[PDB]
Amino acid sequence: STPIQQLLEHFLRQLQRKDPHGFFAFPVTDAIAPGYSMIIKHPMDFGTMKDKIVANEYKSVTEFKADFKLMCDNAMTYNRPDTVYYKLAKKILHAGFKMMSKERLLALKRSMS
Ligand SMILES: COc1ccc(Br)cc1-c1nc(N)nc2[nH]cnc12
Ligand SMILES: [Br-]
Repeated sequence: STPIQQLLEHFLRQLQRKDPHGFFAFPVTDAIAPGYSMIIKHPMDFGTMKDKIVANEYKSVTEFKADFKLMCDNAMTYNRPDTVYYKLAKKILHAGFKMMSKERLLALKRSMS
């Protein structure tokens, strides 16, 4: 794997630690979540992201972070705010936005000098 793949794997591992029950580990099915495919146009989950890293499909942290954002946004769209899934998505979203912030990335870049 390349350094960018390893960095994204790092971020993904840290984010998945925030989902110990594995609700974001694989695609949400309509059996699990009635009507989901009628509401959510562009599904995403951590497993799909892992596959995209392995398939070398992300060129940048920006592209990875967009998939991560989509995953949380989907959960916060389908599910109401009082639900397990909405609250967990929000928790993960905030963790990821901090982890992959411009300031965090600048700190990493400084150390790569
Ligand atoms: C794969 O998802 C699940 C797995 C097991 C169980 Br029980 C629930 C979900 C799930 N349910 C809903 N309503 N919204 C989600 N957003 C992300 N996960 C989910
Ligand atoms: Br719930």
